[PDB]
Amino acid sequence: RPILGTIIKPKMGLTSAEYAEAAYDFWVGGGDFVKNDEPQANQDFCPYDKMVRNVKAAMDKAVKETGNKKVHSFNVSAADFDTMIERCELIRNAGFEPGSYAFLIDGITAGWMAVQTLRRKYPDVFIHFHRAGHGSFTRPENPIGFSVLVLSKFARLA
Amino acid sequence: TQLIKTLNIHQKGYVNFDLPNPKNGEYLLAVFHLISGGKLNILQAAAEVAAESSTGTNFNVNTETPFSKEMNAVVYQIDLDQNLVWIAYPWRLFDRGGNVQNILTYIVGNVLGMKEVSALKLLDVWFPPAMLEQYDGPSYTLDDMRKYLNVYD
Amino acid sequence: TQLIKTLNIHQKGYVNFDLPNPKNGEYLLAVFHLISGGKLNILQAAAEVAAESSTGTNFNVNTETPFSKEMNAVVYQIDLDQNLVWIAYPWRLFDRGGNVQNILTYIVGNVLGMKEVSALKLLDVWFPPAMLEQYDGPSYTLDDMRKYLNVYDRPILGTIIKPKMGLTSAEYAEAAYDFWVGGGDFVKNDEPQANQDFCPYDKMVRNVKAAMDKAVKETGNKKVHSFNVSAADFDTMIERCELIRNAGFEPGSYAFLIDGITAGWMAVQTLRRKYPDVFIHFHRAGHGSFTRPENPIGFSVLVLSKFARLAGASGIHTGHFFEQEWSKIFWRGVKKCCPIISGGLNPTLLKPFIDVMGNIDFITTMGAGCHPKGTTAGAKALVQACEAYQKGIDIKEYA
Amino acid sequence: TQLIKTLNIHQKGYVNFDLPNPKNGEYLLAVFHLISGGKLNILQAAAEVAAESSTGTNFNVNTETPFSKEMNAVVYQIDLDQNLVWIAYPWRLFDRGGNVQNILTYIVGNVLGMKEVSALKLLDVWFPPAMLEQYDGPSYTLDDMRKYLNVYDRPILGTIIKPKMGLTSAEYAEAAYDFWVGGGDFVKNDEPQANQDFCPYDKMVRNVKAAMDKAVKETGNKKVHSFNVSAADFDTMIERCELIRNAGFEPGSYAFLIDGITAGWMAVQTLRRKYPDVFIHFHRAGHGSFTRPENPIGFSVLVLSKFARLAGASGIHTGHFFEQEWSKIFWRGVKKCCPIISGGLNPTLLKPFIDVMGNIDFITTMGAGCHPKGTTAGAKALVQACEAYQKGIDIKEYA
Ligand SMILES: [Mg+2]
Ligand SMILES: [Mg+2]
Ligand SMILES: [Mg+2]
Repeated sequence: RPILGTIIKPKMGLTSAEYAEAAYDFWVGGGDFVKNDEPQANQDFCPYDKMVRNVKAAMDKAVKETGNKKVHSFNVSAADFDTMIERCELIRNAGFEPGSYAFLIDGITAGWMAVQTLRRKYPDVFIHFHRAGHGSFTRPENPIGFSVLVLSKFARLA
Repeated sequence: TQLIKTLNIHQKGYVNFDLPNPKNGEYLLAVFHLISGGKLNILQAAAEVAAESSTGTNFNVNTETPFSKEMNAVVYQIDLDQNLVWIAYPWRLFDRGGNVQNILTYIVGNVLGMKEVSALKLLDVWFPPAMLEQYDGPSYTLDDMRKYLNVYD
Repeated sequence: TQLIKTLNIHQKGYVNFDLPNPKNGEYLLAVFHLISGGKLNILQAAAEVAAESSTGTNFNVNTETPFSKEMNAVVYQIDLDQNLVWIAYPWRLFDRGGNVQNILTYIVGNVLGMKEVSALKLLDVWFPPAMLEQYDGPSYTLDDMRKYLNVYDRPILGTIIKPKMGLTSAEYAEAAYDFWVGGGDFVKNDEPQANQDFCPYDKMVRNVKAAMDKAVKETGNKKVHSFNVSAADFDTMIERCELIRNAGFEPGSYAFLIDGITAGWMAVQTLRRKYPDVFIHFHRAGHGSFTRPENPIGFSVLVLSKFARLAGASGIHTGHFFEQEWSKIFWRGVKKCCPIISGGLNPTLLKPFIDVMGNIDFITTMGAGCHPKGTTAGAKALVQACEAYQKGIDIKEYA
Repeated sequence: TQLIKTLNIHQKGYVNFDLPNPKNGEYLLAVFHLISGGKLNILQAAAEVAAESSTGTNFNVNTETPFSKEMNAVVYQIDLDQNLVWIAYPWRLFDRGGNVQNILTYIVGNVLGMKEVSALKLLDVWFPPAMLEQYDGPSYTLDDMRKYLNVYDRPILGTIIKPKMGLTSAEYAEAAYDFWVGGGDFVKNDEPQANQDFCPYDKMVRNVKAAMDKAVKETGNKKVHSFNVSAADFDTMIERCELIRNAGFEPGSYAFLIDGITAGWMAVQTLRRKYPDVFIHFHRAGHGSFTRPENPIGFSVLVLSKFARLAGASGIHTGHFFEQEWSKIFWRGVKKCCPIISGGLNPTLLKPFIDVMGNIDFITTMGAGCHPKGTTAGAKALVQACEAYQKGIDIKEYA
């Protein structure tokens, strides 16, 4: 079967505990995959470290109530590469079991360099390429750009 | 007025033409050239763009909180003749530590891929000083290069 | 309405009775008992309090910005008959990193010294979940100490050692052993008990360790001692903490006592963050100035307990206006802060007190309750009363 | 006499009107305003206060020792008409290592919460030289700041920035520069001004450094900024301190502000001992509960200032019963704690205030005094008034 995933609604404005509770609600219902919103980061009302800890607790609880393992996709897109590495290491040292966490990256806005840095620094982690911003290149209304197929091929290459 | 009546409640949560002061310092101001992508009016598509670019609550969800409503981007000005939409983004939405790509992800991210708009061009943004505090800005300038080169005029 | 017309424009900037949702999550809510200090009405003094406790713009200044107006604390509800003022504090005002003393500096700081109020008592506060996200809360709870002690179905039985001070390390440890072997689970240092010359701190720690070990051997039950770690500076507090750890007690057998008022909230937060696995015993010696009903200026015991829980205290001594839920939702919430009862609780009064509280989740450090049959006999009587209450048998029948 | 006959033996152990020499050097002397809380006379309540603040032996306990009796605090003088009680505390009771919070825990701790007193105000204390030995006192003084500023013969000119909060780091730094360039020497962070999200602490420090450098260049005179280093815990406070040091300001240009009441006395002592070369600015936000005259329970402003001096504060905000000399003799003595004046001191009122104080050794942070000709113009007028006072010329003549 396809891997069943969800986004948390509202996208933003939820606290770490509220977001973790929604993730647990989806997970305990049988869903396998929960992703951070593509701009979900160290916001002041949902701090990144608190969000990671609360998501870890919610995933643990969902795993116990289900027996099935669960996967959360953390947005590691940051201002700079140091903050991205810090957030990646914080996810690692939470500490989730390997395979339970995926690194989400905004490949367009954060850039292909961040995608390649994630790929080479964390080959054992699922590199979740979020393409927020691709519309300028890929939208059919835009005569200038490149196709979604080109973007997918270069994401695979990266 | 009538365009407001065309909105549903979730869309109404992202439109406030009576915003007291868009330049109060809490909002990144953004003006878009917006044309809706069929069957939607300009205000409905504007509300969809504001939702997708701030908090994405365009449907009834039991996880909605009043604080998440406080984080909503707001359409506060529209220009029907020029197809212009002004949206106020509470810059508390943006990642701390001066993350610019996060702002770009918010305001020119998934909104560009929405079928709700046939055209969506971010024409200008206005940064309040309180938001500008969070970001570095340039530290080396053309004046520094001029001083190194001893080139002026 | 008329009181609004009385205000000047700068005062008007701190009053908004049409605040759409005070519980929208952007505001810490605070209710004050306010009586103005002459020539001002209640709303004028309320606006002055809101200004002094948020941004202090009560005069025309060319440096005022619209964002600073956004950070204004707002009087949104008043009660003329009861002299009550509700003020909404945008919790963006407060220092980041879970700083509790910063909130106290804002809302019960310079406002207490203002001549504009003859009375100013912070009765209650309300924390939105978004703000509660910023603060640690307790990490070690009474449930953790119950798990260590293997004690349930009865309140944790504690004691103070009499005399409070002037005993040697061996004498104090002997009294602690007497209470422990009598069946008591909890012994606390006196709130000023520290490295005194006649009762050196290291000797007291070692002697308490030996007494606890022998009491555990004689009883089989684990025992808990609460050490006062309040010191001159942070280094001495951390040194005394590490000395307790490296004595070395078994984890769970020692609690860190801190004089949260005199030693300060910073020490409480430092203990919470450096030792999350240790019970943080919040002693409130000195709170009387803030909390005593005879003092019109201060804050209530409820406010102090709420802020102690926010700072991360595992338990606070105990001896309204907001429907406060300590989540964190509109990881799920904030852990409990255990009530600690002090003063003259003999087994005769144990059952009515448990009836009064309505639960068993509290520590009860007896004072003058039983301090000629021996302290061990009194502790045994207390344990027997607790077991009688658990069994549902009456005290007289159980006697 | 008759009140002595009213006492029981345990209460008698805390009363000695025949104390030979209260100033013999063994006792901290404390005078309280005491009113008993019903059914007790002044002497029984005084004995209860002395017991609860020294050794807590008001009942028959088999653990009582003669040495703990030697450690009893003693009521040695009473004033029936004025409801005054003098208590001598053997200062061996106090934690070693210069622990000030321990003394406060003893004498203004649990006694404030006692039901035995309806009013209990610590009016004054007296420190013997032998006790004064144990405590640091200030190490950086207003004279050190005068030497750095090359300012003498006039009070140090200070300001608070209005609005208190809600300004950006650049806006706050610009206001500080506006005051500094106008001749003002001293600018202080607001007492809750910290790492707020809209005014980050590091950015505020850097912008203040730039503004101070610009003001020094434009004036030639050195300038001082007081940074609020009150934080959540030890590590954040010392991190902010080190950030100020490594900005890097020239030594003497920065003072550390600490909210001594809310942040606590251990924070003040830690700042004193970790940064003896830095002016320790003691902000007393929250003191109103202890010190307000409307509050019958607490301690006076004089007691707070004396204990701030003992803890090592360079200066404390300001706005009897003992002949207290701050030596250290019956290195010679304890360094001075500078008074810090706050609130509306325009040049018109400057001369009478200097007459009232009797000396020019104080910082005066103006509030609503001058905050449309400009902050720089107001600071220049204040400096001109100071120079007129130094020259002896009248203000009207100098204008
Ligand atoms: Mg999304
Ligand atoms: Mg006690
Ligand atoms: Mg202030």
